[PDB]
Amino acid sequence: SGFRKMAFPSGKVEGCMVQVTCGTTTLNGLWLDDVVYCPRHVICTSEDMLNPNYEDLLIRKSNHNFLVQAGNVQLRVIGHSMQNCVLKLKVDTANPKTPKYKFVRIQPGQTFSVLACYNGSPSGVYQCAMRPNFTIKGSFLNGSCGSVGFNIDYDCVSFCYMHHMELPTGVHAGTDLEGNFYGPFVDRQTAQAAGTDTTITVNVLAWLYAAVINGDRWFLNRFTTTLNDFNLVAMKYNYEPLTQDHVDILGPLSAQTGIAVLDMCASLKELLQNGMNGRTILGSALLEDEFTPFDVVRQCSGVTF
Ligand SMILES: O=C1C[C@@H](C(=O)Nc2ccc(I)cc2)c2ccccc2N1
Repeated sequence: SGFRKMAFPSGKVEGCMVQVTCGTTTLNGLWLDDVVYCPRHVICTSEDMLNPNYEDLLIRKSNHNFLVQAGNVQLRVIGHSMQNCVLKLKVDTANPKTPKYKFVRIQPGQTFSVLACYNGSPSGVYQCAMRPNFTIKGSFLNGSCGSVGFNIDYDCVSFCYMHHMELPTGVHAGTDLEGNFYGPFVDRQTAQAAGTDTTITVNVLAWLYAAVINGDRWFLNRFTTTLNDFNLVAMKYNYEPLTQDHVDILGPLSAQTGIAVLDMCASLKELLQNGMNGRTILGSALLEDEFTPFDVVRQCSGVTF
């Protein structure tokens, strides 16, 4: 039994993090095959970060102005392009540790493991979620730029996130590996406000389902509710509106626990209206929304990659 916030084994991604240096700036890069991906803000000075013209800055930069180092090995850059907000550096050697990879753009509410790095070496790995405002609440210090988020499909590492900037609010924003920012965020040191962050209701229901599987059953009520009426309560407490698609995704969990979705949604309504009265669910005095329904069935059924 037991239920903890798990992250995918970072081994396959460790053999792909390299160090990227342009002038004075040094951040982490992703070396897949013969290409190195890194945030394009590596090409700016400290003054340019206010209003940077990246296309003009890249024009002045040649191949010999970029330094790629995988551990203690300098890779010779042969071509530099700029796909959206990602700098693509064509190196000479194909990474012999490139796994079966795939570039995906995750939807809000999905979770992914982050391998935080500095100067090309991994420091730690944690599991975070894509907030509905297209931000993430992670731990990144200076030099963490270029740290990648990923999911592992048994053998295929699905790269989905690359850290770019910490918003002044303390949250973090990034792009997919194609360069497109997750959200309305541009790469410049300017007052950028995120949207209103809701609570992933479907993920909370999966977390409540995980609690029933792992012992905790105090929140289970004798009541039930309908979909629209529960959404009227979810709107009050800034919770994501629930759809029939979410009910069917929670289908596998509902069958294993013998508790219908609308009956679990009723137990959630009481927790939103009456609080928790100082109790705890799976060691948490607050409702958790960083576990997708697929993350629960991974830990509650047992699969390996
Ligand atoms: O998450 C982080 C990562 C790191 C950072 O990304 N800097 C940054 C770089 C380019 C732009 I354009 C905008 C921002 C950082 C440096 C110093 C203090 C806190 C943080 N927090």
